[PDB]
Amino acid sequence: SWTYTAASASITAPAQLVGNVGELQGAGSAVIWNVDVPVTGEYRINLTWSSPYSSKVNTLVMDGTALSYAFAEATVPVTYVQTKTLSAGNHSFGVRVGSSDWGYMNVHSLKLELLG
Repeated sequence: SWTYTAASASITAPAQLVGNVGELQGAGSAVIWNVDVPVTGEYRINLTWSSPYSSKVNTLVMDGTALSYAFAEATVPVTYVQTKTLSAGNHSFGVRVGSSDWGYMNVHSLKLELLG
């Protein structure tokens, strides 16, 4: 498990990197993380965010996949666990918000744990 600092990612407006925390604000934002998969194994996607509201409609960008999900009422460093089999080579990670999946939260860091 590693904490992929959002500052090393691409803070696309309305996204804004503040204090090493990429916080998106409404559709159009995209906190894209650029990293290279270490080995060939199942890495479960854990997204750390804090948006004290109720439920938003965002699209999480991981391993080049557009996994749509509603940001469950969160506030405390909550790690959205999503099991995705990662392969060796190169993979794209991040968080995108758009008309199809709008949001308004803070993107602390893209955590990647070694599931299997």
